This record gives sequence, C-alpha cells and structure tokens, in this order.
Amino acid sequence: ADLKAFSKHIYNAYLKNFNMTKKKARSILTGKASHTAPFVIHDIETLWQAEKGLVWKQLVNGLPPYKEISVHVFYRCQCTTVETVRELTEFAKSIPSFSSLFLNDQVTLLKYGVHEAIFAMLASIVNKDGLLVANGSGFVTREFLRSLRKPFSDIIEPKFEFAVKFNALELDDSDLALFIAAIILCGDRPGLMNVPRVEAIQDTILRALEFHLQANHPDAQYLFPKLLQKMADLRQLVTEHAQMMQRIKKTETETSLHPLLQEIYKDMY
Ligand SMILES: CC#CC[C@@H](C)[C@H](O)/C=C/[C@@H]1[C@H]2C/C(=C/CCCC(=O)O)C[C@H]2C[C@H]1O
Repeated sequence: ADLKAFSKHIYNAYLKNFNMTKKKARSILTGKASHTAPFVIHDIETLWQAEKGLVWKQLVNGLPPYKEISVHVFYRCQCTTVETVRELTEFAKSIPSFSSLFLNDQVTLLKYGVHEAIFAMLASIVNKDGLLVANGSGFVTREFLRSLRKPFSDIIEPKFEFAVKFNALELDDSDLALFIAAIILCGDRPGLMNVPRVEAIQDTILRALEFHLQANHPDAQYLFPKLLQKMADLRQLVTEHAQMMQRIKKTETETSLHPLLQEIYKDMY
C-alpha cells in the first residue's frame, strides 16, 4: 500500500526493463546458476574468441573500424552503455508523472542522469576481479581493462573503483530500482525549466526509498543517508567523465563515438 506499493511498482518496472539484474549477476558469479562458468575475456585472443560465438555470436561485429586493442574494447564499452541508456529511458516512462513533464525536461533529466544510474548499476555485475558482459555469458577481467593504454584505462578505472566500493552497501534490485529513479529525478541538472515539478516527483521517490530501505534493511541504520551521499560521488564521477569524453573527442579523433553518446556529451557541463 502507498509507499509500499510505490516501491513495488518501481521495482516491477525495473525488472521489466533490465534483464541483467544484480540477483542474476551474483547467481552467476558465485557459480550457483551456472555449471558452466562465463567465458573469460582477459586478452586479445580471448576477446577474439568471445566475439566469434562464445560471448557475442555474430559473423560481423557491427563495431566501427579500429586499429588497436584499446579502441576496440572502448567500442565494446560504448555498446554496453548505449544498451543501458536505452533501458533507462524506457524505465523512466514508468516513473509516475515523469512523462508529463516538459519534453525538454525529460530530455535534460535523462541526458544528465543516465550515466549516474549506469555507474550505480555497474556495481551489480562487478567483483573486484572483473565484470560480467552479454547477460553473463562473458566475464572481462579488471586486469585486462587496466592494461589498455591511456586514456582508455584511465576512463574505466574510476567507475570500476566506485562500483566495487558501492557493493559494500549490500543493496539489492528492489533498492536499486528506487535509487536510480531518485537519480534521474534530480532537480539540479543544468537547464531544467520547471525545477519545482521535478523536485516534487523526486520527493515521492525519496520518501519511498527511505521507506523501502528501512523495510528491506532493518539492521542497516544509516543506509539512507549513505545512499544519498553516493549521489554526490556519482555527480563527481560523471562530471569527470564529461571531461574525459571531451578529451577523447579532441585527442583520439580516430576513435568513433556512438551518436547517441555524442548527443549526450553535447554541451554537457
Ligand atoms: C571487451 C569488454 C568489455 C567491458 C565492457 C564491454 C563493459 O561491458 C562496459 C562497462 C562500462 C564501463 C566502462 C565505461 C566506459 C565509458 C565509455 C562509454 C560511456 O560513456 O559510458 C563506462 C562504464 C559503464 C559501463 O557501461
């Protein structure tokens, strides 16, 4: 009922939009669902294998042209992000009263929120040693990712470090549903036209989040305040990311940038 039912509705919408969940992820990582472990991408050879059947099963990968391993992997990174971006924008449709905002504000919230939510959800498919890809059929090593040349390794690490530490909060999927909603309904995004409307919606989300957290984690006293502090850390993450992506565009001109991502980075901060 009410906050309880609100929390549940957002959760259901989450389940409907993201097919890889933390639950699934952990089930694979610990070896529970598995029998056969994920194929591991940890170098150039294995990355090649993974794309020809074991992880990605397409004859022609559909990626832009690349002349080196670092750029190739970065194209994979962009593909994942775009995937999650699409799911986020569809998930936002189930956020009560979101779709009724000015179109320009819907755009603004998502332009400035998807990366924060993606970075929060990243912890879900991560451990300290690497991360799941392609609905858990693949597993890419942290090590492999750190071996890419700058600026590509540099762009990846901070997110990796935030993801691993974020896991210390022990959130589950029904917690994450509300958290990502609260992320998207942020009132301080540059260029919002009707801040009070956006903030009233976020308020309803924040109320249910505090509600759900205490219901779902009775023993974790300061979970709510801790989660809210993560919002600031996510902001700093994306703020740095925008500078990194601007530098990619200026000093890695041979690196193709997905047009949806370009649209996001455009005039971003
Ligand atoms: C091979 C391989 C691999 C591992 C990846 C495919 C893994 O599947 C991707 C994980 C990426 C991380 C690395 C990032 C790079 C930023 C560039 C794009 C953006 O603007 O997001 C951002 C993180 C978000 C997540 O989608």
